Amino acid sequence: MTVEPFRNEPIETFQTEEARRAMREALRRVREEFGRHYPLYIGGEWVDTKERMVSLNPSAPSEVVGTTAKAGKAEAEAALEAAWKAFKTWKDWPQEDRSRLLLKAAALMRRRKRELEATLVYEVGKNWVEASADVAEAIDFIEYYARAALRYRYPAVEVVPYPGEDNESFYVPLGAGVVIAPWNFPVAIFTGMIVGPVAVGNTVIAKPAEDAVVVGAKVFEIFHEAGFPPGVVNFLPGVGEEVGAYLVEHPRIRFINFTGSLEVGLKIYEAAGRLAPGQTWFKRAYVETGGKDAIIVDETADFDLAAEGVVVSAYGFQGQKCSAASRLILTQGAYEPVLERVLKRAERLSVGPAEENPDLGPVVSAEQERKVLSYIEIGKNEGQLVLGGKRLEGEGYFIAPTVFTEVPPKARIAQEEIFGPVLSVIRVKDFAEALEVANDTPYGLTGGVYSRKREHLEWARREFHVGNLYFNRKITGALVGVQPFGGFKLSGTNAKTGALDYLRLFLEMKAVAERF
Amino acid sequence: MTVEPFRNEPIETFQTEEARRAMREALRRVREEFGRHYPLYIGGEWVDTKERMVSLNPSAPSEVVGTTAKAGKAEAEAALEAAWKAFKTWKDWPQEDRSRLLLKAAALMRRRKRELEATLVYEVGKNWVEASADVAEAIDFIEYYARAALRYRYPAVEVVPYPGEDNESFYVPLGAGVVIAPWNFPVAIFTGMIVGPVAVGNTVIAKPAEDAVVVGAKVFEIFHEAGFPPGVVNFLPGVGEEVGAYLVEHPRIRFINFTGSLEVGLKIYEAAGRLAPGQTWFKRAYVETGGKDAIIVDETADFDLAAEGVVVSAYGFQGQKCSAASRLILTQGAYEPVLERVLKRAERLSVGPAEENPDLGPVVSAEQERKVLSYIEIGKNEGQLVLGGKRLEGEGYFIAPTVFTEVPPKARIAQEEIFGPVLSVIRVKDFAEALEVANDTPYGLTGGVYSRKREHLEWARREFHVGNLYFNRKITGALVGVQPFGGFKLSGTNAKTGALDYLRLFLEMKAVAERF
Amino acid sequence: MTVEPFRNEPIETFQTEEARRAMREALRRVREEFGRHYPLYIGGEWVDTKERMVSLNPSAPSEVVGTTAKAGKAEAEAALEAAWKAFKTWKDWPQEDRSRLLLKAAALMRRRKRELEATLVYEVGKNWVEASADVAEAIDFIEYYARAALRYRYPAVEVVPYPGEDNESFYVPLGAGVVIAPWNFPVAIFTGMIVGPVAVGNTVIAKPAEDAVVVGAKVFEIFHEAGFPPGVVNFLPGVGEEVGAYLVEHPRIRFINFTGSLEVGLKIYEAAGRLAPGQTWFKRAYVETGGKDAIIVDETADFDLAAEGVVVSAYGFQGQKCSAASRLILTQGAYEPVLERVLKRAERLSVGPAEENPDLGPVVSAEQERKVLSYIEIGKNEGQLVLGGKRLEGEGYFIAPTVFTEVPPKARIAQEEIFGPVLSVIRVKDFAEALEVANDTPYGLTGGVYSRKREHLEWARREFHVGNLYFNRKITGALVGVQPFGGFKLSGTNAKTGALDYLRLFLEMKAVAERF
Ligand SMILES: NC(=O)c1ccc[n+]([C@@H]2O[C@H](COP(=O)([O-])OP(=O)(O)OC[C@H]3O[C@@H](n4cnc5c(N)ncnc54)[C@H](O)[C@@H]3O)[C@@H](O)[C@H]2O)c1
Ligand SMILES: NC(=O)c1ccc[n+]([C@@H]2O[C@H](COP(=O)([O-])OP(=O)(O)OC[C@H]3O[C@@H](n4cnc5c(N)ncnc54)[C@H](O)[C@@H]3O)[C@@H](O)[C@H]2O)c1
Ligand SMILES: NC(=O)c1ccc[n+]([C@@H]2O[C@H](COP(=O)([O-])OP(=O)(O)OC[C@H]3O[C@@H](n4cnc5c(N)ncnc54)[C@H](O)[C@@H]3O)[C@@H](O)[C@H]2O)c1
Ligand code: NA
Ligand code: NA
Ligand code: NA
Repeated sequence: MTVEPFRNEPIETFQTEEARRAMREALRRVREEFGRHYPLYIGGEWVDTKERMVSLNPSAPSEVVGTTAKAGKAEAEAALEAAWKAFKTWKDWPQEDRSRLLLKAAALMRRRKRELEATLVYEVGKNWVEASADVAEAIDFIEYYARAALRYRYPAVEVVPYPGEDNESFYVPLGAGVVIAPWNFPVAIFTGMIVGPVAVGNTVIAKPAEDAVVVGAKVFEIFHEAGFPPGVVNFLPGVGEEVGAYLVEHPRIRFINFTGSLEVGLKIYEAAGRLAPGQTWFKRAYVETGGKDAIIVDETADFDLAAEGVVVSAYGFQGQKCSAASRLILTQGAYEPVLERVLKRAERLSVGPAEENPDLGPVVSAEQERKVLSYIEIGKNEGQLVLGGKRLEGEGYFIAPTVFTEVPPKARIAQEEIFGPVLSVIRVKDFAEALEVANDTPYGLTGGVYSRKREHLEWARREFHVGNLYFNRKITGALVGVQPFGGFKLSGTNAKTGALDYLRLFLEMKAVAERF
Repeated sequence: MTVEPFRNEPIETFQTEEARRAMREALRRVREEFGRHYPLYIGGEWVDTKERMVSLNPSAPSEVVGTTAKAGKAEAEAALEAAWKAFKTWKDWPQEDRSRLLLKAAALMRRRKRELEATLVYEVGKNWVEASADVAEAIDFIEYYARAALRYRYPAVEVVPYPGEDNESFYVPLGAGVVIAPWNFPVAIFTGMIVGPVAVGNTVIAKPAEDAVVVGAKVFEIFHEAGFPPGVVNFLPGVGEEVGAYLVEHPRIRFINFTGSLEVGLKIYEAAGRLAPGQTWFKRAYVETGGKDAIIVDETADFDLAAEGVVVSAYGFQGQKCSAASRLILTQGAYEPVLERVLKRAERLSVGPAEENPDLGPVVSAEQERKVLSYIEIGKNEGQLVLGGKRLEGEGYFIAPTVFTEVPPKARIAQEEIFGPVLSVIRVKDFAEALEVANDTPYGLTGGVYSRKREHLEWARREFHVGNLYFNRKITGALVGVQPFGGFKLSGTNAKTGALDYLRLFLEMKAVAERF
Repeated sequence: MTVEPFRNEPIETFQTEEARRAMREALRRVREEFGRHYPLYIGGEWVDTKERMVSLNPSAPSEVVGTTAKAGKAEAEAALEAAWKAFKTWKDWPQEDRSRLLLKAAALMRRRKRELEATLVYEVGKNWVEASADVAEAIDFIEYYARAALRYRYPAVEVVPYPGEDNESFYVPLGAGVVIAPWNFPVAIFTGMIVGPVAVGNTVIAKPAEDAVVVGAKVFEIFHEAGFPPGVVNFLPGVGEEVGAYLVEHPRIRFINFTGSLEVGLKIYEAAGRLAPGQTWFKRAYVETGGKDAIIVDETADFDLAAEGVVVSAYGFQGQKCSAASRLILTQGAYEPVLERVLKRAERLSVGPAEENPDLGPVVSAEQERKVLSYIEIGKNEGQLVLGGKRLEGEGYFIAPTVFTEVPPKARIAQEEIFGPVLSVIRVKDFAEALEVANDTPYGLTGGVYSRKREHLEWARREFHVGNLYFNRKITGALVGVQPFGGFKLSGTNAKTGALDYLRLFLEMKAVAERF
C-alpha cells in the first residue's frame, strides 16, 4: 500500500464551540448562495439548458435553495457519447493513477465538509449530525473504493498453471453506465455509486434525485476540481421517468447502478433484462431498494438501551432511511417495559426547521408528506394510534414522531415501506414468533435484536433473514468497510456497498494463454 | 487444505493397448445396454412417468441409445418442493462436509470414466478423445469447486473493525435454482453448473438437453451413489420450452444457471428480470451463450503450426463447440500459405460413426443437420466454397469438413453461429484490420492469434475483445482452473466457470454486528 | 478478524480529579454493601448453603467485607454434574460464538472496573494502582483469550496431504475441569484460569482462595450477566484442602488449573498423576507456583533507575507477588551505591489502610502476618537487619518494608518464598557470580538485571534461568500478550498465561481420514 490503512471519517458531533461556529459560517455561506444556478456537467464542462429544475427548502418550501439545468434525451445522448469516448482511454489508466484521482477527490470533499453538510440541511432537511454522517460516508466511499480497486489490479486472478504456457487472467471495466440515485443520502450514496464503478475503469452518467439536484451539483464541482478526464463522470439532473428511464432502456448503456424505491427498482430490473434494438450485451443492473426493518426486543434485554436505540433507528432523519426501524417486535415480557420507555423518549423529540438542529426536521417534500399522512390514515384502521400522527404547524413539512400499537403482522403499515417517522409495534408470544414475524415481509434489508440471551442472538445471526443485522445497538448508520451494506429479497440485488465485493460487480474477466 | 492441490484429470489419448482395451470393453458394454430406460430423480428417489424422452444414436439414428421419463409441470412442482425442503438443512452443512461429498462424487465419476466416455460416443457422436476430454472436464469441475468452496467458508469476508463491536460478514447460499444444460458437453457442463451451486449450499433442479438425457441420468446415478441428501440435486429431463421455461418463469425459482444458444439465453435473461406473481426476490440468471470465434494468423506465424491448430479448433467435435474456430482471419501475406495448408489438412479428415474413432463423427441430430446444411446453402451465395459443403452418404448425420473463403466480414456465415464443421475464411490487409474484423460480431467468447511478433500478441491481449484468448495454440478445450471460461457481449454474462469467482455468483452476503 | 486488534486495558493512575472522584464513589458503594452474602453459583443459578465463609478487611480485620456460601462434597458433586452436562453442548458451540460471549464478559467487567478495584482494596488490601492493574489484567485475559481461541478453530491443524484422501486434523476441548486460584490476584488470575479453558469449549468449576471469596463472587455476577450457559462456569468458594482436594482427586475431573504455593502445587501434581478408581483418562494438571526472584545490578547500571525498580518490585502489594523481587544481588562495584539508594527510597514508603492509597497496605491475613514475622525472625539469625522488620501499630496487618543485607546465598531467607515485604541483599564479586547466585534456588519465575553493558544483558538473556526476565525495569506486572507469564523449575509447569500457547493446554487433537 502507498497510503495509510483505511479509517472511517469521524462524524462531527458539534460538541465544541469551534465546530458550532464552523457550521453557522457554512449555513450562512450556503444560504447566501440560494440564488445559484447549476448547469449539467458533460464531457468535462458545465453545459446549461433552456428548462430547469427547482430545489426547495423542505423546512420552508417557499424558499428556493437553488436551480439546475434539466437533462432531456438530447443531453442524455451527448452524455453517452462523452462517456464512451472517455472510456476508451480511462480504462487504460494504471489502477494506481485512477485510485490517486479518487484520493484527491476525497481530500477536496473533506475540505468542503461543512459546506456540503449545510447544503444537506437546507436542501433535504437533515439536522446537523445526520448531515455530517452523510458527508462522512461519502468521503468513506471514496477512500475505501480507492484502496479496494487496487486489489483487482492487473493481473489479479489466481489460476492453475499449465506446462509450456503462460496463463494470465485479469479484470477489465465494463464501459459506460448510468447511476440513478435517491434523495435521502444525496451525497453519500450518490458519491458511492459513482466512484466505485469509476475507480476500476468505467465511466458514468449520474442522475441525481429531483429533490437533491443542488447538493449533487456541488459534488460534481469537487469531481471537476479533482481533474477527472472529460466524459469520465457526467451530471444529468432531470426527471426519473424521463431521462432516467431513457438511459436504463438504451441499447448503449452497459450497466445500471440504482438505489431507490422498490416500485422503480422493479421496472429497472425488468427493463435491464431486455435486449434493446441493436444492443450487443447483457446489461448488468444493480438495484438496492427499500426495506420494512424491524427491531426485536425480548424480556432479557436492557430496556433503556433498547428504547434509546429504537427511537434513534425509527426517527433518525425523520425515518426516511431504507434502514430505519419501522417495526418494533416485542415479546410478551418486553412489551410494556419497552413500549412505555419508547413512548416517553419519543414524546420528548423536537421537530422543526433542520438548521436549528432539532431531533427531527421536515420530511423532504409535499409528495412525501402526502404519502406519510396517507399511511397514517391507513394505520388508524389497522392499529391503535398512541403517539403523534399529525402534521405540525408551519409551511415546512413537519410530521410528528408517530407510534401505532397492537398492529397485525400482515397490516399494510406492517408490510409496506412508509419512509416517514412512523413506527408500528407488534406484540408476539416468544422469540421464535418474533423471528417469524420479522422474516414475514417481502423485504430483508436491516434488522436488530436487543437481548442478553446468547442463544437468541446467535439464533438470529443464523435465521433473522436481513442483509445487515445489529445486536444491542441502532440498526441504521452502517459504516463503510465495517458493515458491508445491502439486503435480501425485495430489498435488492445484495450489491454490498463499502465492501471489496462491490467493485467486482463492475468488472468482467479475460483469460489469455500463450503456448511458447 | 486437507487434500492434494488441484491437478487437471489427464485426457486419455488411447495410444496404449491397455487404454484401447478398456475403451473397447466400455463401448461394447454401453452398446449392449442400448434401450435402457432411466426415470426422473426427485427427492432422493427415481420416479418414472407415462410419457418419455427418446435418445437416438446420431451415427445410426435408427438405434435408440435409451429413453428417460419426461418431466412436466407436476414433476417440476414436486422437484421444487423437494429442493426447497432440502435447502433448509443442506445450507447448514459445514462447508468441509459439502466439499467432501463432492470429492466422493468425483472419485465415483473417475471410476466410471470409460463408461461415461462410451456413452458420449454413442449418444452425442463424440470420437474417443473428445469424449475423454468431456468427462475429464466434468471430474475437474467437481475437484475444483470442492476446493474453491472452502475459500468462502464462514466467516470469509474481510471487514474493517470498530471499537467495542464484533463485525462479522459471511456468505450464505441463495436457495433452490434451476440448471438448464446443452447437449454438446452433456457431462462436463451439466456437471459443472450443478455442483458449483450445490457445493456452497444451494439445491438444484437439473434439466438436461433433450439429445443427451441418457448420459445426464448416468451422472445422477453417480450423485445418488455419492449420497447427496434427498432433494439436493434433482434430474428433470424434458422439453426446454416446456418444463425448462416453466421453471425459469416460476416465482419460487431463486436462480437460473443456463448454458446454450443465444436465442434461448435472451428469453431466459428477459424472463428472469420479471417479478412473477408472488415472487419475493430479484432472480439471478447466468447465461453463457454462443460465439462466432476467430483465429487470426499474420505473416510472421508458423504456418504449419497455425494450420494444425485451426483444423483442430474448427473441426473438433464437428465444430459443435461454443469455442470452435468458425472464422479464420488471414492477413494478406498469410492468406495463401495458411489457406493451402488448412485445405490440405482438412481434406484428409476422416468422417464416420463415432465408435470408429474418426476425426469427425456426425452432427447431433436431424435438425442440427438441417440447420448446418441450410447455412451451407446460404454460404454458397456469400463466399466461395472451396472444400466440402455436402452431407455424406449414410443414415448417420455426417457432414463433410467445409471451408468458404473470400467471405465478407458482414456475411451471415461470418456473423451467425452455425455450430457445424463450417469454416469461413476472411482475407484482410494487416493485423489492425484483422483485429477490427475479429471484434466486429455480436459475440466475444473465444479467439486466437498465431504470430511470432510480440507487439501483435500483446496488442491482441489488450484489444482482441473475447473472454478466452489463446496465442499460438488451439482456441478450444479450456481447462478448469487454468483458463477461467466465459465470454463478453452476446456470448453471455461472463460467469467464469472453473474459477474461484464462479461460486460467488451463487452466494449472498450478510453482515452482523454486535455492540458489547 | 471481526474485532479490533488486541490492546492492553490502560491501568488507571488516578492523576485526574474525575478518576479520584470515581474511585471514592466506588469505595463508598462497596463498603455500603459489606453486609452482603454471596451464594455459590452452580448450573446457572445462585445456590446457598447452611455454612458460610467470612471475608475480612485486612486493613481493619474486625470489619467484615462480606460472606459467601461454603461448598462441601455435595456441592462439588452438583457442580460436576452441571459442568459435564453443559460440556456436552458447549463443546459444539462455534468458536466465534464462544469468543463473542467472552467479549461480552470483558465489556461488562470494564463497565464495573471501579467497583471491582474498590473490592480488591477492601478485601485483599491492594492500594489504588495495584487494584487497577489487577482488574485491567483480568479484562486483558478475556480480550486476549477470546481472540487467541479463534486461532484454533475447526480445522486448524496443518497436515501433509495424501492421494485419494481427505486428511483433516482439528482440536476439541477436554471436558470439565477445576480451577483453584490464589488470593493475591483474585480478579486477574481467577478470571484468566477460568476463561482460557472455557473459551475453547471446556467447562469449569472455580474454587476461589478463602481470602478473596467476595471479589470472586462479583466476577461471577459478571459471568452470569454475560449469559454463559448453565453449568459452563461454576463458583465454589470453600476450603482448599476440603473441596479443592476433593475435586483434584476426583475420577471425573478432566484437568486442573492451579496457581498457588509450591507446597500445594506439589500435592496437586502428584495427585493428578494417579488413576482414581474408575477414572478413564490421564489428568492434565497445570501448576504455577512461587518464586524467589532476584534483580541483579552491576557497576555499569543507572543506580537511581535500579533503586527505583527494585523498590517497586520488592514492595509492590507488600511483596505478595510470585514475581516480587525478594533478592537483590549486587556486584562489588554496585553494592554501596545501590544499597544506599534502595534504603533511602524504601524508608520513605508509607504503610497503612489500603483505601488511603499508601505505598503499602497490610498483608492479607493474620496467617500471612504470622508467616512473614516468622521469616523476619529467621532472617535475624542469617543476615543483618538494616530496615524495618517490625509489625506496625493498628489492628490491620501492617508490616514495614524490610531489608536484610550480607545474606548468605544459601540462607533460608535467600531460598524460601516469604511472600511479604522482605528483601534479601546479597553481595557478589562479579556478574558471573551474580548469575550463579541468581540461578541457585529451586525456583525460576522472574528475574531482572540493571546494567548498561550489552554483553551482560545478552549473557543473562541466555543464562539467567527464569521464565520472565526484565532488563532495566521492574520485574513485576507482566502484561497479557506482551510478556507470556510462567516459570521454570519449581515455579511451575511453564503454562504461559496471556499467550497463544496457553489455550493449546486445554485441547486435544483428532485426525480423521476419508479414503474416497
Ligand atoms: N437499499 C438501499 O441501499 C437504499 C438506500 C437509500 C434509499 N433507498 C430507497 O430509496 C427510496 C427513496 O428514494 P426516492 O424517493 O428518491 O426513490 P425513487 O425510486 O422514487 O427514485 C429514485 C431515483 O430514480 C429516479 N426515477 C424515478 N422513476 C424512475 C424510472 N421510472 N426510471 C428511472 N429512474 C427513475 C428518480 O428521479 C431518482 O433519481 C426508498 O424506497 C428507500 O428505501 C434504498
Ligand atoms: N458459452 C458457453 O459456455 C457454451 C458452452 C456450450 C454450449 N453453448 C451454446 O449452446 C448452444 C448449443 O446447445 P443447444 O443446442 O442445446 O442449445 P439450446 O439453447 O437450443 O438449448 C439449451 C437447453 O435449453 C433448453 N431450452 C430450450 N428452449 C428453452 C426455453 N425457452 N426455456 C428454457 N430452456 C429451454 C433445452 O432443452 C436445453 O436443455 C450453442 O449456441 C452454443 O454456443 C455455450
Ligand atoms: N506462578 C504464578 O503465576 C503465581 C501467581 C500468583 C500467586 N502464586 C503463588 O501463590 C501463593 C499465594 O497464594 P495462596 O496463599 O492462596 O496459595 P495456596 O497454595 O496456599 O492456596 C491456593 C489455592 O489452593 C487452595 N488449596 C489449599 N490447599 C489445597 C489443597 N491441598 N488442595 C487443593 N486446593 C488447595 C486454596 O484454598 C486456594 O484456592 C504463593 O506461593 C505465590 O507464589 C503463583
Ligand atoms: Na429540496
Ligand atoms: Na442422442
Ligand atoms: Na479478606
